[PDB]
Amino acid sequence: SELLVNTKSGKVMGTRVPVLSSHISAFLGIPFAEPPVGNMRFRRPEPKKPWSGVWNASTYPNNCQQYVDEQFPGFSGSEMWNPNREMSEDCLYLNIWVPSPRPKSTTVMVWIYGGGFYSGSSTLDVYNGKYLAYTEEVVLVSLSYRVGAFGFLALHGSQEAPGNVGLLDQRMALQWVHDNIQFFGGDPKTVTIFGESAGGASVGMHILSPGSRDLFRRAILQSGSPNCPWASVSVAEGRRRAVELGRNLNCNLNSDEELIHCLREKKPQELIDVEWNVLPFDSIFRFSFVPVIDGEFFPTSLESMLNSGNFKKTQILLGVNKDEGSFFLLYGAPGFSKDSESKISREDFMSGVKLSVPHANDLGLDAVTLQYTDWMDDNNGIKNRDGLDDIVGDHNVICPLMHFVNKYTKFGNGTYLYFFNHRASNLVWPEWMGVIHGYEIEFVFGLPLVKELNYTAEEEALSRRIMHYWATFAKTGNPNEPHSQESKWPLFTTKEQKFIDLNTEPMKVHQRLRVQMCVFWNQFLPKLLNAT
Amino acid sequence: SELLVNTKSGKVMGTRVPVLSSHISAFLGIPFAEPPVGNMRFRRPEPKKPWSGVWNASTYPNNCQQYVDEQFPGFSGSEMWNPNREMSEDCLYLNIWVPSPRPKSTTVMVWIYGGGFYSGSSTLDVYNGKYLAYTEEVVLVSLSYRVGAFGFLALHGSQEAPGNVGLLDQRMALQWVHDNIQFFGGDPKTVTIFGESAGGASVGMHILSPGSRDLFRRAILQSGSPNCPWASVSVAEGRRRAVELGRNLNCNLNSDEELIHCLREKKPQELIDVEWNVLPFDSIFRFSFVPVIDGEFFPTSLESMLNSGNFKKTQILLGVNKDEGSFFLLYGAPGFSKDSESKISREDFMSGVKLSVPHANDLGLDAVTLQYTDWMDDNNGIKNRDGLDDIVGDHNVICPLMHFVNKYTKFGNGTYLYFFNHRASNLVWPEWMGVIHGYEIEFVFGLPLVKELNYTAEEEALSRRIMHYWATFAKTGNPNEPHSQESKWPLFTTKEQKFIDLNTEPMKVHQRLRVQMCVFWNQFLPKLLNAT
Ligand SMILES: COc1cc(CNC(=O)CCCCCCNc2c3c(nc4cc(Cl)ccc24)C[C@H]2C=C(C)C[C@@H]3C2)ccc1O
Ligand SMILES: COc1cc(CNC(=O)CCCCCCNc2c3c(nc4cc(Cl)ccc24)C[C@H]2C=C(C)C[C@@H]3C2)ccc1O
Repeated sequence: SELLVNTKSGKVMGTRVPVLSSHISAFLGIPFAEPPVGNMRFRRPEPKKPWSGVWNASTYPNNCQQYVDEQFPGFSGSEMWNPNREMSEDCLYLNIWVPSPRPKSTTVMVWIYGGGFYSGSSTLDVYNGKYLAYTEEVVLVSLSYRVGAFGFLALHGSQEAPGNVGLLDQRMALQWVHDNIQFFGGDPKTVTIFGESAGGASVGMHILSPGSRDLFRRAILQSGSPNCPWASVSVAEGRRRAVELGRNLNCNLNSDEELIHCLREKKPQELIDVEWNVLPFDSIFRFSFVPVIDGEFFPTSLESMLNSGNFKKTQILLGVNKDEGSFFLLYGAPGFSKDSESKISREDFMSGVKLSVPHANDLGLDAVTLQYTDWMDDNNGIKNRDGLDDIVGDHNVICPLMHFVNKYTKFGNGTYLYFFNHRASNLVWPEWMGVIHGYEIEFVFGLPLVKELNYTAEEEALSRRIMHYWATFAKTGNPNEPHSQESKWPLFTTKEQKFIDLNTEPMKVHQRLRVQMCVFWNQFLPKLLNAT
Repeated sequence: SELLVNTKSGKVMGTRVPVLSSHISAFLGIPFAEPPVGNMRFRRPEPKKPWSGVWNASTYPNNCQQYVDEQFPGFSGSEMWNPNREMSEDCLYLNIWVPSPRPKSTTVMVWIYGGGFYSGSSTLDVYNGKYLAYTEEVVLVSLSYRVGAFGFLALHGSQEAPGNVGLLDQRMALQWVHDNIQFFGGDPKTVTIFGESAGGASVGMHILSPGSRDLFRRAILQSGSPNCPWASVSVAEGRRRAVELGRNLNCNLNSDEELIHCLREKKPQELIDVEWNVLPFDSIFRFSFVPVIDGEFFPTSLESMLNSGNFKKTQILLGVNKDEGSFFLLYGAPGFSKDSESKISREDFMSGVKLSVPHANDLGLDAVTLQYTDWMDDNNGIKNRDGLDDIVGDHNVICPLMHFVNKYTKFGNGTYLYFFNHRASNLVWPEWMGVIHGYEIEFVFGLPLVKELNYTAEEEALSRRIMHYWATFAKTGNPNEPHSQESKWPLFTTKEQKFIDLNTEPMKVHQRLRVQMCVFWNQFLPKLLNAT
């Protein structure tokens, strides 16, 4: 009845789940695409053919095939991001949480997981949608999409491995929401897509792509934007990395058809095992198989589309965390450790900036170094560590996003910008990592509202504020409730460039988020590298 | 008797001058060279031929031919720098102040005036040597040398206008001191040369030049150093500017001999009137006729001599003023005024950096701008004004001197570094100009001891401390009197890089004078300009 829904593709049976003191409806693992397996590996997705009978949607689906982190086995701080279900190429499913009783036609939010386009799962604990759907009375969807070579191997000109098929996976789930969410009590005219990291970049890519714009109303971008340096490659570089993946696996490289035929014969773990080997440089915050600027999903270069206003004009809400860089330094740069303060020598600092800006020449590396070194105190291990942290986060997340913010606001219909700088009281990662890449998500999804997770009362109130900002923005295009007496999150404007902090303290309005370093990263350094 | 002195060139009769409550002997206007007139214009100096009878040395000599500032007619702040005697090409004379009674063989200090190599006189009120000679019981000499085209027209390969002849004028006065100062009670084995601005660059150039090294014992450099970007040119640029001087005056330009012959026919003021026209760029802190890197007075490039230790190894004392740049901005940059606070617009700020770094490409101008602009507050007219002030002083005086200081200290026998930042109580220049280029000289020469000049008691104390540091350094190679109870000015070392402030407060020791900006000016910007 409430749990039995007839969709355009067939019937689905959800399940009644507890949430806090109440209950909500959950429809877990609904298929939206044909399994992209066998001869369909690397191909564009195809709509799921209708089924007879009742699809049992009481259970999370498989996760897509991906690299699995084993750096800290058993450590909750890293395991919380690993697949918590069996991995399978049969992984194109979505999950829906619907308030009980079913609303008539309420706001829809569609979550797009991040993970550098090489990892991510819709089924992670931290993406459990019941708290946001319950508390804010929205219909919450989480989609999935192929990652790694399965989603983004790009042999442009081939229609068997064209590239971007993971983005087309996301679009197909959006098309499914457009076509079916009304049967779950959602309004298909009021859909907000939101995501973090590669999911935030993805959200911005759908803003850019003509083939995506009519499938959602407005957008939220968390710690990611479509113009980030790690988020796309040229057709030439995607082709180089695909050929190099074949070479690592002794594939016939004579032609696209032969290379593709060889790669379709490999077991999924065989591709994953060599995935990192195709990167052109020793680097951090760089991923092998990512969206390709192809002329079809993206009509022209991202910058030209941004300059001409060739993108969906709507309202956006977006922001960054204080220490986006620490996670990537922990995993890939010398001198960093989970169990120490990680004071960074001068030698390791220099090694770090080379890894963080792998595409720079020697003059470029000197410019970065000078911009972030205190030459009154250059042997300070704390300042060297924090300076590397700022380099990674500024270059890869904050300044690309601020470039997007400024370009979008010229043509958009409303921008709201945040800076999340709260370090959770129960964080299991050490102090030096600060406010980590990914660790705003738990507040967005209302995990502080769960008593046994041991957040403070102030953190529950912060999560509730953030959920209400997100859902109110999704409903109306404005995170603020009218006639309310709390402080108002102001519009970001071209002239005043205002943003807010998100933390447990009363709201402060600031202007020009990290403007000094982002002039360096968005204007001077690109000019220097283009001139040298 | 006391006033009658027989020198190797002939007898001189000095004069008894009052000084504070006492008297000392002055020998004013002694010739040390043949008049460099007629066919000797642009030529190396020749020793003064011996004369019969008594040279009346009771009167200041003429000043050399030079551009005369008429920007603020009658204003004491600018006219204190103008020739206070008749100008003449017959100007190669020196002045001596001798304690009374005549010492047996005491320390000698020789003053070399600055003025951009285009102006300067030994006879200015602020260079009056009687206060320092009386108070510190030294024999004080001030020399003269040809400036502008008359001293530094350079047509390399010609022996008629070889270049650097003003530096040879200085050398010949030093040779005269070496041969004759014993007859005035001075010890030719304890001669300190000191100078400000171009005089300070000159001092450093005598340290470098083999033909100068044996004519003095140690050296003091004030707000100038031999490697300053304004202090020398290549033989090719020197030749180009000499040929452009001829073109401005309708000279035959077919050979050195005809060009030189044409220029020797001109009245002195005809050369002066077109002097500034030969500069390659619109600029500030750039001067037309300066030393040439010639392979003779300087064996190789100044940077290679500094790197190899090819210079005199002795003790040096040197330093800079807090606002070296303001005088040059007042006279040559848009938005600056003697009679206003000179808040600088963004447009005028950008005009100023182009004038301040005239040799930079657009990439280099962007680099300077970013290094000195607060992009949270870029329309702040005070920050824009002070930033341009810092650019001029850092680029032209402070960071060249710090490069010299660090290179020299690797090989020398003792370095003492100061930062003069006292703004005089009776300054006639506006407050935005701060601590001006040239305005430590009056403290070095003891003017605050003259009650009529209306300095404070603390400024008299400051002048007495500085005169004692300078003379004790001249005497011993160390500004400090060991066994005394005063705060000790420490050696500058390669590792610790210590320096003191000079002002009316108790002594503060600091380290790494303006190290952050000087890394930009001495390492990064030249590498950027060399790549592009
Ligand atoms: C070849 O280069 C390297 C490759 C690797 C392989 N390992 C990795 O890239 C990182 C391990 C896989 C992802 C770890 C779990 N994912 C996390 C994620 C996030 N934040 C994390 C924060 C911390 Cl402190 C720890 C893990 C986070 C936030 C989101 C973004 C990403 C990219 C993955 C995932 C979701 C390690 C070192 C290297 O030098
Ligand atoms: C080619 O560019 C320009 C050229 C000129 C030509 N005029 C000048 O450069 C100024 C002419 C000399 C007038 C000042 C010389 N005296 C000063 C001197 C010093 N400090 C001064 C400080 C102030 Cl506030 C005022 C004068 C000072 C310190 C010493 C150093 C110099 C260069 C000359 C003299 C001694 C004017 C505007 C321009 O844009």
